[PDB]
Amino acid sequence: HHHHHHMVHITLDRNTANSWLIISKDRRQVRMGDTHQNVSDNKERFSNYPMVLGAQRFSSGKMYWEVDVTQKEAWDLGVCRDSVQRKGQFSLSPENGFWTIWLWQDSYEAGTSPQTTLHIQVPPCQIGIFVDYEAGVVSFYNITDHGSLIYTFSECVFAGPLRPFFNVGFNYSGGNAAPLKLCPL
Ligand SMILES: c1cnc(N2CC[C@]3(CCOC3)C2)cn1
Repeated sequence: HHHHHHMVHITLDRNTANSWLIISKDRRQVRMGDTHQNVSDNKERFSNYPMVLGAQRFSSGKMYWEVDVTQKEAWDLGVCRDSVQRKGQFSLSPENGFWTIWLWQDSYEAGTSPQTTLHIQVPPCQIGIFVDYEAGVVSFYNITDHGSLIYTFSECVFAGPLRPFFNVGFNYSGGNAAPLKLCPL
């Protein structure tokens, strides 16, 4: 992929974070805290899952960013509609306004309904996310393996502005405390 040149500087939006998340001062890293982080509730916060949005909103063009997933056991990454549900239970699917991939229980899967098995030969430590708004495309790249393709969603129904989407996963095991980190350009 020659997508690096559409690189965008993503930062995380505190106000959208689940109340247990800790976002770094530079708004480039997020991790699960061991408790509620002493913030007020608001209608933007994801209530049920350890999720947060990027601050940036995209309605046109080509955008690319990279995320470090080193030493995590569970996560989900991609993009979503600005209008996604925040409260209660829901599945990560294009029908619900999410275009994502995840790691769960030693398997990589695309967030389709039902989910799709991914075939990755080299477990990734950094993931590249590429959005082509006009083309209706969201693609995922394995930065650890020379930028090899992981998955492409096509014919996407964005149906409004898009936001970068992050889920650090729960830490029931004690093995998933590590952060998600936005990588430098
Ligand atoms: C079915 C449905 N959803 C699944 N996941 C949602 C995202 C995780 C990774 C982070 O925590 C949860 C996996 C897995 N199987």
